[PDB]
Amino acid sequence: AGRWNLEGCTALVTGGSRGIGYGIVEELASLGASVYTCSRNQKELNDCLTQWRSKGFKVEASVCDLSSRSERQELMNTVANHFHGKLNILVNNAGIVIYKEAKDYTVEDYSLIMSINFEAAYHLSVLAHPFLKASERGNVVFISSVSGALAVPYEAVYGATKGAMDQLTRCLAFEWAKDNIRVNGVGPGVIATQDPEQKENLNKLIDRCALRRMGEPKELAAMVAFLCFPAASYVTGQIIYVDGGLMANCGF
Repeated sequence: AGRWNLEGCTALVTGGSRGIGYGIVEELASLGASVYTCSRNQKELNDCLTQWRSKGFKVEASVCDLSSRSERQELMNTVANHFHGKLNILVNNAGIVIYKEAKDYTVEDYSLIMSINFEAAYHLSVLAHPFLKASERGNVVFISSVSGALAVPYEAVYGATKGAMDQLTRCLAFEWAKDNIRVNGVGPGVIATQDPEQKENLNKLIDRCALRRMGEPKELAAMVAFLCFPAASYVTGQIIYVDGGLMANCGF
């Protein structure tokens, strides 16, 4: 790739059929990357491919259920073949939230959120490893959240999964250094992708931003792409927040 671009870089973005992931797929594609992404919705992915290839983006996508170990293993094989065994980038963007107090979560709830938020990311990171190391210039960008480090309503368990992800990110930056793989995390705040109380809770977050507004999917994606540029060669083991200043606030 060029210093400030991703020309010739193959990337896998998990969960790129909409919102943030969608923004990340367009962002990396528009910088010359051939992106492979997936989701559960058969119909939504094909509408994405419609628009992506319409803007000229070099993409590819299949349906996936990242809650399944076999589905994840199958995915890597499928993508590892699509790129011929060389993967430059891996964006662990997939995740879900179950709005319930920590004391209301059921076993089915916990197991499901843990599976998609952390285990699925961890697992696809290990599977991707041989190909990232074989790419000569590998990069893993975990999509975390401000919720992974600071308390947000009905996100006690969603935060736990992100806190484990952040720590795994730091550790992999060290463990996979010898394979020329840089591992970083990007924690979004409120990104513009109902219930009276959730409306206010969403309002409290925008209100606590310096910019006093939600971000756009391309604003978070700009940071992911960058971390993949050859220019960011010395950046690794970091959790960088794209949040309009939310993380740094207290009394504003």
